Amino acid sequence: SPKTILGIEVSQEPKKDYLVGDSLDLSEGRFAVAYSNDTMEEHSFTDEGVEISGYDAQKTGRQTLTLHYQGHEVSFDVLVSPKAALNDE
Repeated sequence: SPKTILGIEVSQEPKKDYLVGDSLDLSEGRFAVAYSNDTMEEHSFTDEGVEISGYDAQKTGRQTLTLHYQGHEVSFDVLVSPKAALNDE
């Protein structure tokens, strides 16, 4: 049988931190969806169900963000910083 969802739960935390030449990379912005087959799935900045408005990818630095999904809206802030050393791959 097909696997679809029904109920949605907001589980995104404030962060939105991007490094120079790194572009977007939201990880705290994840949502938890409950399926009808008794299963839950979590993903950050993966699903295309949430649209962000106000964030300028062509210019970051203390920019406002507003995510809208279905009928809910959440506000957040983004801060861009210079890439650091020692990074795991």
